[PDB]
Amino acid sequence: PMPPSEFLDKLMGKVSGYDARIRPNFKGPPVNVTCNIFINSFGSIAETTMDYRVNIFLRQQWNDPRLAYSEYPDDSLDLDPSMLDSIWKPDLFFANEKGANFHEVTTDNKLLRISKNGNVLYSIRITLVLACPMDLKNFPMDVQTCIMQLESFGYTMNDLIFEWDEKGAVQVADGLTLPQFILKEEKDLRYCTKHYNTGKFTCIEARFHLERQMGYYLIQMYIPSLLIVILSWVSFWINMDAAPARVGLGITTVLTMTTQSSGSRASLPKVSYVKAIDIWMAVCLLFVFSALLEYAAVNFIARQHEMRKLFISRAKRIDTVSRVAFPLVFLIFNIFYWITYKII
Amino acid sequence: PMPPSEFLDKLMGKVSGYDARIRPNFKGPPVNVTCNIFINSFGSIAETTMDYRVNIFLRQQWNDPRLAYSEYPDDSLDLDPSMLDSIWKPDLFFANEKGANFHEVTTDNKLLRISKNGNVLYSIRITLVLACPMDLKNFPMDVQTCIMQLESFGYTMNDLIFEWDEKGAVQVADGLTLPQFILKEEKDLRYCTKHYNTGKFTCIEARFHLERQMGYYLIQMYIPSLLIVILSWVSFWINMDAAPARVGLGITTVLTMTTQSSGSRASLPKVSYVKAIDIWMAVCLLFVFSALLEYAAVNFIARQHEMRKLFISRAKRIDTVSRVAFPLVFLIFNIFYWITYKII
Amino acid sequence: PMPPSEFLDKLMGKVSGYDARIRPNFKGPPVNVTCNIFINSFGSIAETTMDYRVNIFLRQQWNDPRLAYSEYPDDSLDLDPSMLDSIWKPDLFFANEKGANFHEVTTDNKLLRISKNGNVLYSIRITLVLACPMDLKNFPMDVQTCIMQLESFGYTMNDLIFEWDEKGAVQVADGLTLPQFILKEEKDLRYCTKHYNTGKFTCIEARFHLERQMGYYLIQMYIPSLLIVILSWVSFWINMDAAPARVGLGITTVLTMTTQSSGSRASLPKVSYVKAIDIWMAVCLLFVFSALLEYAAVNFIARQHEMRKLFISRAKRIDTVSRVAFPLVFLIFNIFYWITYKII
Amino acid sequence: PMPPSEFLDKLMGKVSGYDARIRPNFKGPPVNVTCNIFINSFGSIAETTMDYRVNIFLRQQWNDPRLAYSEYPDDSLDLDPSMLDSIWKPDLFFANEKGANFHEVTTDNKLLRISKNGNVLYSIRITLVLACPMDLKNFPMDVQTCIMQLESFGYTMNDLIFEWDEKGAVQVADGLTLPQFILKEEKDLRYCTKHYNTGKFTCIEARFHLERQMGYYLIQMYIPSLLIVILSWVSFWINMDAAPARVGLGITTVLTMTTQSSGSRASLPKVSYVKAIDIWMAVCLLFVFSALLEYAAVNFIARQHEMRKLFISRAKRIDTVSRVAFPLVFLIFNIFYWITYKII
Amino acid sequence: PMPPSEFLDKLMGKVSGYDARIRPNFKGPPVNVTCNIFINSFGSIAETTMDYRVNIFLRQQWNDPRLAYSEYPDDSLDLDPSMLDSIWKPDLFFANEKGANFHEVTTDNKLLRISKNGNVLYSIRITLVLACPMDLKNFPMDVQTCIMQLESFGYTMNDLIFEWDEKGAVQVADGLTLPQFILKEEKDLRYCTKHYNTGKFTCIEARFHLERQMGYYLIQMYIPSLLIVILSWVSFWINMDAAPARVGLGITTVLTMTTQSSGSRASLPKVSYVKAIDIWMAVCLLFVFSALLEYAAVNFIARQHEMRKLFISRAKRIDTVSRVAFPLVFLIFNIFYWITYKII
Ligand SMILES: *[C@@H]1O[C@H](CO)[C@@H](O[C@@H]2O[C@H](CO)[C@@H](O)[C@H](O)[C@H]2NC(C)=O)[C@H](O)[C@H]1NC(C)=O
Ligand SMILES: *[C@@H]1O[C@H](CO)[C@@H](O[C@@H]2O[C@H](CO)[C@@H](O)[C@H](O)[C@H]2NC(C)=O)[C@H](O)[C@H]1NC(C)=O
Ligand SMILES: *[C@@H]1O[C@H](CO)[C@@H](O[C@@H]2O[C@H](CO)[C@@H](O)[C@H](O)[C@H]2NC(C)=O)[C@H](O)[C@H]1NC(C)=O
Ligand SMILES: *[C@@H]1O[C@H](CO)[C@@H](O[C@@H]2O[C@H](CO)[C@@H](O)[C@H](O)[C@H]2NC(C)=O)[C@H](O)[C@H]1NC(C)=O
Ligand SMILES: *[C@@H]1O[C@H](CO)[C@@H](O[C@@H]2O[C@H](CO)[C@@H](O)[C@H](O)[C@H]2NC(C)=O)[C@H](O)[C@H]1NC(C)=O
Repeated sequence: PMPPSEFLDKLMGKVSGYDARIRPNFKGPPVNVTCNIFINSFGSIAETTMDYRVNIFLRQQWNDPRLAYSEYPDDSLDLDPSMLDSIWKPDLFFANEKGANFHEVTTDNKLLRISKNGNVLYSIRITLVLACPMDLKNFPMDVQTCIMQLESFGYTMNDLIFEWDEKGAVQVADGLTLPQFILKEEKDLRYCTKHYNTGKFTCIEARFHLERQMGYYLIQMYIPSLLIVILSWVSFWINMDAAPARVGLGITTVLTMTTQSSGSRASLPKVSYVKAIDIWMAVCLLFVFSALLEYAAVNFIARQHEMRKLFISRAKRIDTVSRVAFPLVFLIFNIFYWITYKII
Repeated sequence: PMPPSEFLDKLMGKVSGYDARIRPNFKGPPVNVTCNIFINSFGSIAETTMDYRVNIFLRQQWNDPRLAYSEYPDDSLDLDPSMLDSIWKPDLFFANEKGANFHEVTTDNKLLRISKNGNVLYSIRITLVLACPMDLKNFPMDVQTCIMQLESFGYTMNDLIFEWDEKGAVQVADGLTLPQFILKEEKDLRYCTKHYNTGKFTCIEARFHLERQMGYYLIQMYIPSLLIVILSWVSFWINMDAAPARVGLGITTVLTMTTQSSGSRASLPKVSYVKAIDIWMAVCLLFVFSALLEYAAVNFIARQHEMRKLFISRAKRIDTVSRVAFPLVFLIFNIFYWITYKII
Repeated sequence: PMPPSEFLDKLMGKVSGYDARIRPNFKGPPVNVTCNIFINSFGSIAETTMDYRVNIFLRQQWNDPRLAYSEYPDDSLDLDPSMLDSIWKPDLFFANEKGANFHEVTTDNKLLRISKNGNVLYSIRITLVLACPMDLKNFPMDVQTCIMQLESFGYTMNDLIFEWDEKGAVQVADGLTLPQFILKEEKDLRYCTKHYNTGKFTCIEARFHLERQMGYYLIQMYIPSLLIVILSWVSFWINMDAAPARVGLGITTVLTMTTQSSGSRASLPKVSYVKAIDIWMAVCLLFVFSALLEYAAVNFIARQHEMRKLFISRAKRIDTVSRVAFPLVFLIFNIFYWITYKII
Repeated sequence: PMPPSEFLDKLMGKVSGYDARIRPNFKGPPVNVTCNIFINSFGSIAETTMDYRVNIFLRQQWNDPRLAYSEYPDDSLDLDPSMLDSIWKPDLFFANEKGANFHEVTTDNKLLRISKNGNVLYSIRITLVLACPMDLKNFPMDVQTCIMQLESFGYTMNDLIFEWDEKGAVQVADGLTLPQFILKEEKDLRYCTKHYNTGKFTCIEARFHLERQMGYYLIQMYIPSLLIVILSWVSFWINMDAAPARVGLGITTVLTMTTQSSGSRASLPKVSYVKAIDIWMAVCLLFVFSALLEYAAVNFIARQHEMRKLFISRAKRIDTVSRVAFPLVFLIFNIFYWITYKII
Repeated sequence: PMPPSEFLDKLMGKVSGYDARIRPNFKGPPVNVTCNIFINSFGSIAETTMDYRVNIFLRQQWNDPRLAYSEYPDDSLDLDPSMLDSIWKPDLFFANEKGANFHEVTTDNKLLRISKNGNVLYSIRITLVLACPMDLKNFPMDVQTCIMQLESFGYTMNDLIFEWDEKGAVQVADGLTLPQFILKEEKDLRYCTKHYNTGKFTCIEARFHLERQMGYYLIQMYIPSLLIVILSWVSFWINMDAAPARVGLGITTVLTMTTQSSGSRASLPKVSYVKAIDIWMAVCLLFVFSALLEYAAVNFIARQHEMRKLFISRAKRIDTVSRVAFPLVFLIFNIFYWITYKII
């Protein structure tokens, strides 16, 4: 028999009246395209830009009854990617593209095969830089949901309908891990049907849940800010007459916490609302700012001028309380802080 | 009947004399193109570069009387995006492009449909990086107006006229929020008709008002600069004989305010005029620079050599005034500062 | 009559012998192309990279006597930008391109029209990233001259000659302002004719003068460096017996000036020669380095061991002179500094 | 005889029935493509992005029995790179591309030659930016394995099989050195055969082992952090009555180690787990944080109020122990640290 | 006579049997291509990336005896750049490309002319980003040699041979200066013939010597590090009883030298070996680290407890020696340092 590249020329030629500009089942029911993706790579989730780069295999399946054959004996005909400009393909796009491209190295990374009953599989490799909004109300303790949605650009709902297939609509590669996040196994698959002044267009989307990793932000921000608070607590065990010792400790710790807070938001969007790392670096700034205000009460009362042995005993009393009080208030703040951002 | 891709070949072929290089109503009245956009994405408003990236759907509508049909029974004919190089389309462009591109993934994201009376809708997806000048005279308290304008490149006013449509000339997507800005709902739609030595060309434009968000700049700059001013005020409650205590406080606060002011303009254009954050960081620098000049008056008068008990009582007098004076002057500055940048 | 797109096919076809590979007036006098540009955008003048991005309209006018018509009644024929590959156009390029591109969004932004006597106007929109050398001998006080030059790549001087037109050879858009510079209205238009081993080629160029803005560099560098010098002057009003007060002031100011000088050259090319901001940050470093060397003369003479009451009166004498001397030397330096970089 | 470009037209023409859309040995055994690469350049191994750029020559060899010739006398026919779109080539791609491109300057950098028995060599130049996961559990002491894998996109295992050749499957250029790494000479060549819902596809891969260089991280991080620990040890040789001397040393060293640790992770991914440089900068932070806690035990016991001469002799005892103890504990930590990250 | 674009069609047509896929002198001696470049721009020499961007005119000359003409009277025929796909051109490429592109603005910047004896000149404009390894053993005092090499991709040595022409093989533009380097006038022109498993291929290369500029690195690094060493020398002129004065000077200078050394390698590759700026910043760190170890010997001996007047006179002796010793050791280090990196 004649080879499949020549048999498939007679199935697309001027004979038999095939036209690549006309959808299947024309002037009839709409075209039911069923889709699933395969995430090869994932990551580079920039939070200033609020986008993320992904690398997928987009598989599409529809039924073209004009491509049904019975003369050729075998069961599938792979169409060459040079000849893909000659059959009908759906005009899928991404409603949050922000730039995308094809992979064309050593061959156009495209694939198409046609069954005997006209079922057409069409798999392509796409790199996307998808946009997603970042809710950062509790920034190291959040679950970021970044989505991707697949619309039709030119065919309306009465012509072309997208669906996810019921057999694994999103697969993920095996060794796909992320440096800052983890990807939860449940993926929300729902509809996102759009309405414009043109018509109404089909849309399907898939949610991805990205829980962060606590372990990085503990090392850089939570633990060193917790040591500077303890570094202000050793002022109370220093003699009151050593005036540049207790002041010189209180000067430096209250201005390194300003440095630790200025570097806390170096790689973030400039959001207006206050986030959970900002309510840590402000309360921890409040303890080291009050550790120098304690000595301003010591140095004012102990300099009052028996009137001498009274106020020195009173300024001794404010130091015996503050050695017990300030680690007790910082301890009950950590109880109210970490429980609040674990219950949420 | 014959399918619409073959009917529309007879409407564009050598028969009937259609030519894609000739405007409609040729040697007659000009072509009235009516336009509206649909902002999908918005943002990445860089202020050093003074540009902003947007992602729109550009819809254009005109009337080509050579495309009026009556034989084919239905009411609209979608032209395939491979065959868009064969009818007349307006040569719209953006007068402040700074780079732009099309979206061509899985299909050229283009759309065209023709009514029975020759009305041609033409919608395309464009990514723009539009230039806009930044007026930063009151930088955290400003309303930035960045525009976009749509000109004709080759047809003059007596051939082609752009208009906004009266039914929603700029729509914005539903969940379109910005991290640093808010987009006001009123959009100024006016004309921008250009005059060159070639001819005069049509132009329409749309203003977008971007009020900022106060909440970010309070956390990073206004509040920590306000604490260092209070950190210089606790010098007055420290004994005068503790010379490295009052000097060592005044040294450090006056040089961290130089650090807080150098980081205040890290992500800005290098504008010449003074802005509202620069008149904050200079007056707040003036208080901490005068808090060390106060002790230079203390340490000079208290070292004069009853002549002993006189000048110590005089140097005590300058400290009792300055504990009341300096928070009173900083309080009446905040009244004159925030009212001035709220009335404007 | 037949429409202009069909009339102009007969003027470019195989009939009448038109050939797009042959210059006008062939085997005769050279082709006189007259040019002018129109600067839409200007800026992003990077000084590390030593380049600047511009966005122009390049208009070219020449006379092709093979395009003279008299049958068609009207006076200009706009050629469609799809058909621009069929007439002769000059091979202009930029001798300092460093990358450039066309604008092709919604139409190739090109324009061509032909008069009855064969005059051909040809306007295109180009984005350029032009290279220019930066003379930075007096860096905030300089006038940077960055040019652009327009050569012929394949035709020599005996075939093709470029000229500027005498009627406004460089226009600038109305609202074109720069954040760091101002553009002077006089533009030097001169010839730049090149000689190679191939032949000699035509060239025209245009100089642009970019005077800077003083106001930015005063706020970030000149004023805060001037306050740290005054911050070292308050050491002389502090008692000599307060040894960590006068030393602790002199330590910190001499090492923040090293920080202010290291940040003074953060966004600059690594030029070898010394510039006017470097001779400011070195003399201002010399005052704060001598303010601690003054106390090293105080603390050595006042510790000599009537021999006691003599050297204390001598160390008092070196402080009464230096309270008058050091602001007097810094005042006469500012006279010699700002006059030198105003006369130049 | 006729020249080889005309002889090879008769071997690819409509005569003899050659078709570039049909694999060799069709309806028979699969195609055995044998491959080897040649690494020209290597490097720019970004660790935040977790990728690396490489520049290779990809050679492929297969046997097409339809290209066997015997009339033409010579032994190889170089096909011109303009005519490479007319014979069958394998659809190899890289499963971890992350962007790639061809080299097309002065000629498409492609090469193909055909032997008399139909052996087809096909060498091309490709630039790849390959993705690889970074295991950073022991960050300056690790061996990073970054791979590259070569799959088939459209042909399954029963049609096309990739193999490495047994004669030097990966060559490396002679002067190919790396700034941060060394490339080990043994390269693991194994199979990576993929299974999808489409079919099963061939895959071969090559592992590259990149041992780092110790010498950079010693200079920037290990040695200066080791000097600040010694800088805290000289507190014990300073008198106890010099209260701003021993405190003022302990303040500054414990907050420069926070600076040295914040800069230790400036160019890294934000991994959660703790790495070997993080357990250095935390133990070295523990010594300088305990060097100030030692004086808090000195300044509390020496201020107790023979009761005077007792506790001063006891506070002398805690200083004689700590001059021997703290360099002894830091010495036995370096034994347990460097042996642990040398045995692994 | 017929015009040259039509005469040259008969010299490339199906008549006369010209074929653009066959080299000149086929089945004969190899093709002797002679080459020379013309450097327009040079620079952006990134040292982290270890590459440099250049902009050249690549001229190639060979002899095609099939292009010899005698009927047409004139002496050169310029081929239009649209018709360059129809004659034979060498497949030159760059063995260290790392990305390159053509210049195609307003015309493809290409040029070809044919003499009567068949000599073909072919000049094109190319932008290259060429890779070169950086030897940084003596980093501010080095001569960097970065090369560029021009190979053949498809023709072996028995088919095509590259040569430099003997008349100025590398010209440089007149005003071509560099911000960080100077380009020496002698350029080493040698052969680089490659051997692969395919065949042996021709190669020619050109070395460029880039001596740096000393003047930048003196201002930022050598001079401010030399002032901090002098800033530690003024400790010896301060009284021994002023304990926070001599310690507080020694604390700050030894930790700003760590800052000056951390910023010394901010824009460098992470090389393992020690370089000449690293042996400066380590010896200068050794002087300021020993200036605080000197007072640790003072404060231990002067606190020993005639036994009182003995050790104070001994601690006075260690200060009289160190005022002479430490500037004498730093002076003889500068003799051994600058002579060593001037003799090399
Ligand atoms: C595409 O999918 C939908 C859902 O299966 C089909 O639409 C329905 O099909 C059934 C039976 O054919 C009808 O009873 C319904 O009236 C149809 N409409 C709705 C809204 O449910 C449709 O037939 C499918 N089209 C093709 C070509 O397969
Ligand atoms: C395009 O729009 C303008 C405005 O509607 C039209 O120009 C005017 O049309 C009316 C009636 O046709 C005339 O009375 C005016 O003299 C026209 N000119 C001006 C300046 O107002 C124009 O007719 C429209 N052209 C088309 C093809 O619709
Ligand atoms: C192009 O411009 C130049 C200058 O106008 C012309 O060259 C001169 O033309 C005049 C009169 O035609 C002659 O007297 C001169 O001898 C010409 N040469 C020089 C060097 O001055 C030239 O004619 C113009 N060519 C065209 C086609 O317009
Ligand atoms: C491609 O490679 C494989 C391995 O050499 C070949 O497959 C085997 O070939 C031998 C002999 O031809 C048979 O005994 C085996 O049954 C084959 N299959 C397996 C799984 O081992 C194959 O013949 C080669 N094909 C070509 C065209 O060379
Ligand atoms: C290309 O260049 C080389 C060197 O000039 C030529 O090769 C030699 O040419 C001379 C005389 O023609 C012979 O004596 C030698 O035997 C040749 N080979 C060698 C290795 O020296 C060659 O002829 C030139 N080819 C062309 C077409 O000009």
